[PDB]
Amino acid sequence: KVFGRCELAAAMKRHGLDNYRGYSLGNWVCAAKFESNFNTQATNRNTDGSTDYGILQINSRWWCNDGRTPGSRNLCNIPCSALLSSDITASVNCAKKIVSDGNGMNAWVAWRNRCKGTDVQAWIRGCRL
Ligand SMILES: [Cl-]
Repeated sequence: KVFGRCELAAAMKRHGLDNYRGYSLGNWVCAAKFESNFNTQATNRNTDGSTDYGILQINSRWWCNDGRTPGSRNLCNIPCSALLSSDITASVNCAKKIVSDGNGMNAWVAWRNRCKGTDVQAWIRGCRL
């Protein structure tokens, strides 16, 4: 599923991401835009052989099991395919664990490079929330 900007904002808010660990909703929408272009089915392979999955590009090296990343962990306790669902619940629940691990949203490279320090409120502008 390819979300609309405001559609995704409302889904994330309903799932408890607004101001989660101090990160306003606009940060999460911005991250999703540049990680996946709002596409729940996005996948990308990394150099080390791990793969990033879903709307927030969660890495199989640490967070999910895809059966093909030897010596990796599965900290969210889920198959990586669950992160590709049109229902964003699994992605959000796993993102909450990631952002709580000490490094905040800096875990997301596109957030650090393209959202951090910008006017992220612009990403939820005009939305009915
Ligand atoms: Cl933080």
